[PDB]
Amino acid sequence: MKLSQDSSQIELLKELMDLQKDMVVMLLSMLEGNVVNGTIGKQMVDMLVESSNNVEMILKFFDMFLKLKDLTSSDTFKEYDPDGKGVISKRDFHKA
Repeated sequence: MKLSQDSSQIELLKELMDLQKDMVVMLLSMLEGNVVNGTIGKQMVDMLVESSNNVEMILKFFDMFLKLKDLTSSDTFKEYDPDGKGVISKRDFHKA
């Protein structure tokens, strides 16, 4: 949330997202031999409920940025201003 409010840190944001992807694939590799009542699943749901707030925030972030690929270029925004490269006055974007 902090690195996205301003520019000149897109590299830091990209490196942070890469580290997060590596962390999530690491903690996902812990469940490749899972059982329906294994201890690793209990430990993982425990560490999830102990940090429900932060994971809820990142889920809201991912949902907000995934509900944008389709909400723009499906109905109206793709034909609002058809000039060429994406040009928007930032006021029609708000209402769109």
